[PDB]
Amino acid sequence: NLRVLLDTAIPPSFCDTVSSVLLDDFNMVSLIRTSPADSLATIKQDNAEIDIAITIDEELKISRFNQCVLGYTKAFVVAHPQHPLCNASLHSIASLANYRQISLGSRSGQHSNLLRPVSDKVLFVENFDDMLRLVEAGVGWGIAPHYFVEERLRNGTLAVLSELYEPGGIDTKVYCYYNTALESERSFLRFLESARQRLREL
Amino acid sequence: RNLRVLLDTAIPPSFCDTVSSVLLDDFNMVSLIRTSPADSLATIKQDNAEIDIAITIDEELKISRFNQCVLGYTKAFVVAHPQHPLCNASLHSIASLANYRQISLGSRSGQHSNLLRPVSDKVLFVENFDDMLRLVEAGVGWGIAPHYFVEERLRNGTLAVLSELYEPGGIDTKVYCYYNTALESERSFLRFLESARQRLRELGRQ
Ligand SMILES: Nc1cc(NCc2ccc(F)cc2)cc(C(F)(F)F)n1
Ligand SMILES: Nc1cc(NCc2ccc(F)cc2)cc(C(F)(F)F)n1
Repeated sequence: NLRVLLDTAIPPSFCDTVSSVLLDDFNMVSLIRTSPADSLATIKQDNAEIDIAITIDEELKISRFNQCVLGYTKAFVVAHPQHPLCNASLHSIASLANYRQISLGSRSGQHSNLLRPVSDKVLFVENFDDMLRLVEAGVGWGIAPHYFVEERLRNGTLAVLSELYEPGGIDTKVYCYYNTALESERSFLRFLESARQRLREL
Repeated sequence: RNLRVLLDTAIPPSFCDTVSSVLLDDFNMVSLIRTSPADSLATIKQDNAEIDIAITIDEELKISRFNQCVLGYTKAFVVAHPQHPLCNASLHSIASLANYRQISLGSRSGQHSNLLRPVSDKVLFVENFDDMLRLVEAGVGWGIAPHYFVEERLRNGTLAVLSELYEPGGIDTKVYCYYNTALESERSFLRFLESARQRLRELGRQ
């Protein structure tokens, strides 16, 4: 009955708030997980037929889809603890362009201004697991969700560079692209109010 | 030592004052310049400007002599005359605004950041927010204004809000602090961030 997309930047607990509420208001609900780079691309395929998409990727004026914001989530710039930029007593973002970045997506296929790699030296990866596997190996630095790096930080396995730029992580809007048709449905509005309220708690 | 600072007209006054008190504490001399967010970044790009810090909502990465950080947040509303067509629609979307005229900031000539770029094809520009609301209240169109600038006109029913579906309670907008690269290695600048940020957080709670 309903098909929903959540990118891998949405913390898992939110994928839970979406499930419980939609299943309450609809008969059948389908869930798909994709990288934030592949989120908007997936819903644009005519054969996809995806009704809702919850992602951080920004892109205004999408056919058949309207946009709104559900809340926020945090993301950190991370690098191997012994990475050079960690040891730099003073941290800056202007300098990161000079080091290799482990980013998402592919070279072919445009990246939104949000996920576009900053560095000239870039190494792409399919998911967040592969990014950290290389970053922990000191290959480079990357931008990951809070929940995806919460443990590796607690255990000193990984460092943070974003504390000067935005302490406590870098707030990222969480957009909800909803098929324009759903706008006239009492069930959908009930989903937003609840989904947003639950998302605030974090 | 001497500091010259720019704050755009989207920064609420309590936000501006909170920044002022901290700069005067950590620096000897401080000067303030106020501009619309559309002209904020443009002003510091002029070499003759000689502006050391610029606090604005405008986005632009890779600025010469300037680095960027986040200082805090502020709220913004889409507003229109209460009897505006879109008001009668109990539920609004952003795809529909493109067909109505927008009262925006900036100039017609001169590139617009992706943030402040007007959304509608029919647009009418204004230099400051006062002129924007003057036209919006006259029903000429809709606009994007800071929370503090329209809080009064909303309480008095003089003006309506269209953004409650998009982002209830206002549209959170990051407030960046563009700082001359030189300040990065100055103990005064770091104390200013640490203090200004802490005070702005406590303030945001209130
Ligand atoms: N590329 C990217 C950007 C994100 N936020 C915007 C941002 C841009 C620059 C910066 F330094 C920090 C954050 C979040 C993620 C994700 F991994 F969390 F999904 N990735
Ligand atoms: N143009 C503009 C954009 C702002 N935020 C980005 C944004 C864009 C669309 C939207 F619906 C909500 C927010 C804030 C302001 C200001 F007046 F508050 F400064 N102006």
